[PDB]
Amino acid sequence: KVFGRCELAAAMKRHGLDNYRGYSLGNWVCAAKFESNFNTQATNRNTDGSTDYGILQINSRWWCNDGRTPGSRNLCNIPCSALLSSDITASVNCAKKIVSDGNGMNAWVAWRNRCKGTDVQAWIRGCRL
Ligand SMILES: [Cl-]
Ligand SMILES: [Cl-]
Ligand SMILES: [Cl-]
Ligand SMILES: [Cl-]
Ligand SMILES: [Cl-]
Ligand SMILES: [Cl-]
Ligand SMILES: [Cl-]
Ligand SMILES: [Cl-]
Ligand SMILES: [Cl-]
Ligand SMILES: [Cl-]
Ligand code: NA
Repeated sequence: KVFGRCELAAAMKRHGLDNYRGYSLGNWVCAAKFESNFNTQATNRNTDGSTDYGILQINSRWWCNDGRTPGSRNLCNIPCSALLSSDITASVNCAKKIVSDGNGMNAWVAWRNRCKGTDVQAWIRGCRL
């Protein structure tokens, strides 16, 4: 599924990401934009051989099992394919674990390089939330 911007904002709010660990909703929308272009089916291979999955590009090195990432953990205890669903529940629940792991949203490279330090409220402007 390719989400609309406000559609995704509302789904993320319903799932409790607004101000989760202090990160306002616009941070999460901004991250999703630059990670996946709001597309739940997005996949991208990393240099290390791991793959990133879904709307928040969650990595198979640490977080999900894709059967082809040696020496990898599965700390969200999920198959990586579950992160491609039109239902973002698995992605959100796994993201809550990631952001709680010590480095906040710096775990998402695109957030650090494209969203951090910017006016992230712009990403939810206009949305009925
Ligand atoms: Cl929308
Ligand atoms: Cl957009
Ligand atoms: Cl914030
Ligand atoms: Cl915001
Ligand atoms: Cl497997
Ligand atoms: Cl694996
Ligand atoms: Cl393969
Ligand atoms: Cl694991
Ligand atoms: Cl959902
Ligand atoms: Cl933090
Ligand atoms: Na893994």
